[PDB]
Amino acid sequence: EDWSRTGPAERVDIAIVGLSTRFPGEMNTPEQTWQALLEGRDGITDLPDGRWSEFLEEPRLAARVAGARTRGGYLKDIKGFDSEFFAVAKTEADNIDPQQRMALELTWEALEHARIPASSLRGQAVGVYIGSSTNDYSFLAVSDPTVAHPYAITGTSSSIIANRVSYFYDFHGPSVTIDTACSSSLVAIHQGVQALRNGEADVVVAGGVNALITPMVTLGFDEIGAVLAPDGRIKSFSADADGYTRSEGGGMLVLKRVDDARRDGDAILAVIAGSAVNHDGRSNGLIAPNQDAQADVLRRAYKDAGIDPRTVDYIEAHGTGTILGDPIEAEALGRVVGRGRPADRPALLGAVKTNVGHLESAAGAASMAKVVLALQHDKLPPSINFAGPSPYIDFDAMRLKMITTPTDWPRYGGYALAGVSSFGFGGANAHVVVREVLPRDVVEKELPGVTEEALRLKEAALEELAAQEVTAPLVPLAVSAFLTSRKKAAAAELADWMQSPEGQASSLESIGRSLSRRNHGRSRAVVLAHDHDEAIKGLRAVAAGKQAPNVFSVDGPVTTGPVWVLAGFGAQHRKMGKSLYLRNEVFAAWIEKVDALVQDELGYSVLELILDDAQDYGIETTQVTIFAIQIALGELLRHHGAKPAAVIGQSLGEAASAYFAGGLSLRDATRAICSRSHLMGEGEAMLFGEYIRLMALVEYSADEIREVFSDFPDLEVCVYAAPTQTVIGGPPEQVDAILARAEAEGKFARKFATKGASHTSQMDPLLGELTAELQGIKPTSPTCGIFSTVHEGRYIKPGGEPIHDVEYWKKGLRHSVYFTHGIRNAVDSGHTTFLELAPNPVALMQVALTTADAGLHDAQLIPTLARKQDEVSSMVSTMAQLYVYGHDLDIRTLFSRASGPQDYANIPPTRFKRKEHWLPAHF
Amino acid sequence: EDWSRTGPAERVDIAIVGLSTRFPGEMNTPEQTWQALLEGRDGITDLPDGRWSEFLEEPRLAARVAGARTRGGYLKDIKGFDSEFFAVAKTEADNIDPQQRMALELTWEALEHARIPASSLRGQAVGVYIGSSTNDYSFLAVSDPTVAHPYAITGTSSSIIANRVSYFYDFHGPSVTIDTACSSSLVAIHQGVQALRNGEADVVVAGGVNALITPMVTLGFDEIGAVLAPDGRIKSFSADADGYTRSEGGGMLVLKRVDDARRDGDAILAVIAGSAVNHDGRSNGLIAPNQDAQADVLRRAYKDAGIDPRTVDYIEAHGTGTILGDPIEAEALGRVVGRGRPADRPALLGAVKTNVGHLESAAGAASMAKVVLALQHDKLPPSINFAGPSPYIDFDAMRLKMITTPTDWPRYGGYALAGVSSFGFGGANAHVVVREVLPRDVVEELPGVTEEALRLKEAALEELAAQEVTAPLVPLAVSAFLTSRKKAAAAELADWMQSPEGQASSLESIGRSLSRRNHGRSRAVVLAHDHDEAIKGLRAVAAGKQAPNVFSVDGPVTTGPVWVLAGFGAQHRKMGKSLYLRNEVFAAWIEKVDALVQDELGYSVLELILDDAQDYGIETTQVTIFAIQIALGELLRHHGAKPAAVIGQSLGEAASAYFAGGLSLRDATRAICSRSHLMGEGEAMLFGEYIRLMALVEYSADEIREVFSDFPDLEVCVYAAPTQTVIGGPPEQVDAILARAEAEGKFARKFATKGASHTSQMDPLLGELTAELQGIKPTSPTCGIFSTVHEGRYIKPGGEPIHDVEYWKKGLRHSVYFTHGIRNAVDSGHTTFLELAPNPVALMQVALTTADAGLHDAQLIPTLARKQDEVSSMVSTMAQLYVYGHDLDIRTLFSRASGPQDYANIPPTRFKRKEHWLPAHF
Repeated sequence: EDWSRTGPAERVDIAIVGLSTRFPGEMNTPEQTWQALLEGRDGITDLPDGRWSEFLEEPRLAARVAGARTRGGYLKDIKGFDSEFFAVAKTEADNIDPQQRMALELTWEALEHARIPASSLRGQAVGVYIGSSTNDYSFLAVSDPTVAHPYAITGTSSSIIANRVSYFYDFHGPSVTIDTACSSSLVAIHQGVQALRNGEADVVVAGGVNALITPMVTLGFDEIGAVLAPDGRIKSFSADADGYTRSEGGGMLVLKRVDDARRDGDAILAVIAGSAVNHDGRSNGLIAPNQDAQADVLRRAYKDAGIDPRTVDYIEAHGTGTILGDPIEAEALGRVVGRGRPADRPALLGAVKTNVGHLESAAGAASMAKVVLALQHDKLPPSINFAGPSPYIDFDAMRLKMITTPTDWPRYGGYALAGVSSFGFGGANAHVVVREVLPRDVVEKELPGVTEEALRLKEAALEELAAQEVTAPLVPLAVSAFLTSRKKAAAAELADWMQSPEGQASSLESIGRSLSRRNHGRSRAVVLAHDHDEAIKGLRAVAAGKQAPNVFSVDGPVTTGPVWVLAGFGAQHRKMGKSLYLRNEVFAAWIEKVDALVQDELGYSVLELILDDAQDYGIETTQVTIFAIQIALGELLRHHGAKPAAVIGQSLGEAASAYFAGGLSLRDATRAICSRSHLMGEGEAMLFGEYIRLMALVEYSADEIREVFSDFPDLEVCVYAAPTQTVIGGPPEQVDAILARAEAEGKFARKFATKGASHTSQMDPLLGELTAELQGIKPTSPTCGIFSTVHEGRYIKPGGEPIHDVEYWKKGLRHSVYFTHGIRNAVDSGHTTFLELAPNPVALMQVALTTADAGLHDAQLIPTLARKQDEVSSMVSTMAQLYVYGHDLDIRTLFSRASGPQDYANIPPTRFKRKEHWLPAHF
Repeated sequence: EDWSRTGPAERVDIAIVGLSTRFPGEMNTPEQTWQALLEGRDGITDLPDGRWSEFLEEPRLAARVAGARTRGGYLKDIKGFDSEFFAVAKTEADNIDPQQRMALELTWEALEHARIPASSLRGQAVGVYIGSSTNDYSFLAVSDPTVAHPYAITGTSSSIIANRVSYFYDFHGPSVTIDTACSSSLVAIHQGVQALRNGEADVVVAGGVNALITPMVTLGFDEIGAVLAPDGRIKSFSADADGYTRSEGGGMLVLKRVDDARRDGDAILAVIAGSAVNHDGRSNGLIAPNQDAQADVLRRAYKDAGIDPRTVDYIEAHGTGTILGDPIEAEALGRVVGRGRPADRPALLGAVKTNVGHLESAAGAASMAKVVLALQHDKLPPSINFAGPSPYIDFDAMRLKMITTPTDWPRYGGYALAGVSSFGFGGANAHVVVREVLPRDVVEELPGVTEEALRLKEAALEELAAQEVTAPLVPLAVSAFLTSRKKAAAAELADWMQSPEGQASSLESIGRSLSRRNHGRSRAVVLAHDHDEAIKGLRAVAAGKQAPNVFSVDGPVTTGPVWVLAGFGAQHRKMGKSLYLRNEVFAAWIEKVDALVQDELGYSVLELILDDAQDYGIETTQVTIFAIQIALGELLRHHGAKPAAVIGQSLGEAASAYFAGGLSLRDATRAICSRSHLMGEGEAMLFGEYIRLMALVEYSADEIREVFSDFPDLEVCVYAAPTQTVIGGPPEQVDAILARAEAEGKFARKFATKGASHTSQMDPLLGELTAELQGIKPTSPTCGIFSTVHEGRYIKPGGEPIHDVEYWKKGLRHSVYFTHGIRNAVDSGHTTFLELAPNPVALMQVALTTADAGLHDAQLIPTLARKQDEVSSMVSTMAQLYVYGHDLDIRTLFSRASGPQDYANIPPTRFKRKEHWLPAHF
């Protein structure tokens, strides 16, 4: 229990990993926005259709709509919401919005652009600092003074804009709304940066929105004087300037600490070095700018960033196109930035306001987007509407050079640098210093190991592998949604895109990666493919509804976790786990660790037998090798994020089971399995003749056995495999007599010709030596609920008490195995998914029979590696199935870490079914 | 310039130095609030006479309003604003959102409660984080969308609530309005704390405000249908809980870094240690409280503070009074705060909502008052409306215990701790932990007096202690932004001082209280010894009648002062000795220059000052007057005075060199002794054929240039006035002009001086003056010099070195141009002259010259006099400097206050308000 104060908040650079735009004419993606900037577009139009259609009544308001300057930037389709995506009823979805629609959708788009799964942030400390300015839908919220509506407080409140975002996405972090007029987005970004720096949140969504709903604000802005341009365009720092115009839109940015963005392997677009914010006092008039105030903002921001303001290559300015504000801004800029510039290194001016207009509270977002895009495409957009340098600004006296044609970056200090300024009409100034990505923030600051023979055989095997065919790897394409119809439609779209030339030119692995870095919704589907044609066929199957040999698609998560069936009675095949050792590294490391342990215990190395294909097997070597492969498989699964919920183990697959439950540790499990195997080795080497036993898989139940031992009292029960079948072992004579009886009673019988007939009577001498060996292990509290087949199948609850002592390993070896009772108890406790970790799946048939008798016929049997199969593909299929059914699996960990934008694909984005959700408001 | 990545932020504790209040019931200072809390008053009332009165016109909404849950903590006087005080016009003032008016007034009240004058914060890094969750005045103001007024965007907006506060008070710091529903205040405070910890502000005014203007929001909040209590009394953590009611009223807090509060001298009311804020996430919807989030805020807050939550005493909580939310808050509290309590330790619980209601965005402002006020009076207030423990929450199970009667402070683990929690209805949660003030956070070669000086000082202190004490003169400083307001404030203060509480208060305490208030444009000062003199002076100020010790002014004097460093024959037997015995800065500087003069010639001037038997020769008088001038000016500059222009005379040039930045100290000492020893040696060796006897005559420059061929060896010594002139020459030609002017009608007052300077007689002496002024460095002056050496022409500030060896060579020979320099000062606006000598002799000449040049309202301030107590004289000069509007820090006139007994509850500032409201046609 530590309570000793947090610690200092170190000043660090803040990476930017995502970005999304809904600008009033620069279009709705950060690739359309870049095209519009690079070409140079104008988003100013007249009132589309009827947008004030509501206030267009009261026929005198109509006159002043056609009397006030009503041009500006508008956004098509303000009314639109996929209410079933965002889980809002029809009666509620119209009382919300429209700024909260834009916020909710822009958060999704920014998270998709950053390529972080939106489902990986639910239940995490993610701050949401959103800046809004006006509440004008609330007017529509109350239009009939004969009724009143609920849902109105949370529907059109201003705080609730930044709360709903935290609600829907389940963000447990500081969620506030900001209001500082025309600078809300920049101060919101500044506060997000501060929150990230003092460790309140790990990822922050920042930005701002703005919507134009009523003409009342425009009418009020009209009656101030000459503040609104008759033309409807904005020419910043030009000879001509007669006012700005008001636009609607919004922007969002996903901020992350630079170390966090390097560790998580994301692509950094640009870093923020520092920022500042202040007020301007007087400022003779509430809406009059100041020079010393803005110079103070610049100085504080650039001292926070730790850079020299005279090495800045570009300055995105406020530039609201005023004959009085612009000279003041230019002089303030030149007093700090253009102070000692040697007349040949001028700072480039340029304002995004000439393309989009004045975006109010979202203005600081829009500029930011530009400065980010120009810092990733390595260009500089030109500023439109510029006629000629203004009389009241002496450009060459300062270091200002208003660009007109797309230039390249003038790196006056080596790396690209920029500054974004924004000044509100209340007097709140903000300035953000945006750098470019740099090399400095992508680079970081005993046991008997393998023997000498192992090296030789490994060297031979690697060349033999490198002297074979060029096999096509198996790639999982993962499609997902929150419903089933959405998943089908998305699969159809992805299949269609995969056939066009862009889809055909894209590598399969890149498409798989881009799919694996998306949202993992409730409904999931996976298509395992080798080339494009197989992928298209499987995606068509998913979209239609049919099944396929290697295509999985379920409707909802399985409620209960898996049960790891640690099997391995008769699972050996001569090439046990050799391919995976060469072609997978975690498997090889865990195998070598187990080899070191086994070498310490017994003397020989499992790795030699595994790699070599000359020596065959035997009960000792078979058991130890199967245990080693089981451990390696379990750790490979748990390296990708798999977690057992219960564990059941049969015979030799018991010790490994212990390690997977927290009932022992790897060394103790190795102890137990090696001692056991050595005991059977020597015992079966000795006991023959008057001591020979046998085994038989007879079709007798637990009760049909209770009336069949009377004739042959000396037989015993080895394993209760299924509630139809059972392994019997006893004297040879009585064994063939029972086979003859089974033949004449309609009962299948088959002899297992294995010397090591354990669990019956041959181990009576051996257990004493066992007592000499295993004494000294330390059982601990089980972190996983074990279905003890040795204790007749009681669901020993996690965390209770150590249950793995020397008697348990003695009794389990001596007495019978209660597999079917344990499985029956498991299916009656909720579990439906069983995962068998064995070289060759043989126990899934027994599990299928037991679960079929127990009532549940639609189970989920998931096998590991098998014979005459590609082991890498088997592992991929097992992990894909785990992903589909809903269990713990990080799909992003399959595909390797990328290098650049060429390792991903331009897969189609998600779609929303937007319906007109508007309120009938008569004024 | 250096740009090297401003260092990190260090997690320090934030002191609260001020506080305001406009809660229901306690509509005033935080001393009525304490009475109402300790009394258990209920501020929840019904609908006032007319509250809405706008939408209560249509006979449809009227019935629904009449059948709604419309009881709550309604405030009186929402429509009253003091327009003239806040400089806004009329048509602008009816628009301004009442939330903005409330914030404007509460900021002033907080700055008064903290005892930090508002005018002292002009144009500095002052952050303004204000929380506000609604603007329903936009409905009324932007109603009638036909002919609506221009001012609705600037006026009734939300980003402007904090921006007007930053504007009016001229705060250059981060100003922002915050919106997180019912947690806004507790969030804003939190953000302010972070600012003070990363260096983006120095004093932060953080708080919240809320107002009920429209019933539509109330009727809507009634919906759902089961969250508004029938009666209205919020019963929190009780068996009965039928909802909550709305309220209005806000609150501010003046936050400072604890180091700043310690260093300045303010009284630390309480200390915030940590704060945290997060969101619920998804639990059961927006308006469904989640418990794991409400435990996480507590854990993060108490790890940010570094405080173990199992030692907190008071858990002032949300207490919304809902039948479901309160148990959830209880489990949240018991999981973190009361987890491991050794079973006595009943984690005393309380809520302020039961006295004032639910204040929405200002809720975190209400609780932060209750916890602070209690922390200032060392006693928990009772919490009303607690019938019995609720069935669903087991109080004794976790650690909980409701408080019902005024209870003393448990002090588990040492000091007093607390915790304020707010949980918004949108999902935002905030928790702030407050400590108690602690013993920490409040605490942490040139010879001097020689042996002979020590002995004489001991004798002088014996003599000083022999005589009894006399009442010290105390300046009472009244100020306002208008003449009428200052008059009214003076009248009210006099009425207060006639009252018994105003009769049992020490005058020093009243002065101290008045010195830490806003110093406006109109100013007035009354210097008094006892209460009746003060009362009569205050009545004179209110009436407008003049008085000896009363000073008053209608507006600031534009140009800066002029330090007339002069004096010829102003010496007497005991100058500069009484204030040396009753002031330590003056004494320190006297000894500082005494070391230098000991270095220069052979001896200490302080010995001459102490001993009263010394016969003041020319050399000794010159150096003593130089030392007195230096100490006087540096004492004046220690209190914040700053000369705008200096002008010397004779031996006044040497000190003007130091006070203009043209020279360092040792340079001025070298100059003054180089002059003095030479004159001292030279004067004795002069006789009948050699003495150039100086005498004053009453002939101006033209009237001496006319009659100058009559008198050959006579010469100008000092141009003193546009009519007078000091002349020097051989005695017979002196007497001849004296006698002729006697008949002509002129005045020939003769000087009995013997070391006659400003003559051709000094030519022999200049040879050693040349060699005794070497090694000094003239330096660029920091302010203008009206040098009398160079004819009197002005010299601009920050130019080139002037006081070189040749400059002093000219100064010791050629005539003094005092009168022309004074007239040149007249030319460029200057009106105030302050004369630094132990006797105001040059003031007469300056007065005559200013009368010549057309100034009849010329402010001429003498510093010291003879046969006048020197400390009283200095207090008078410094009060006059304050009065006229120059740069004097009046708060430094008094001593550091050791407790609340050192201040006086003087009447507060008054706001004369008028009704500003819009038409109600909605």
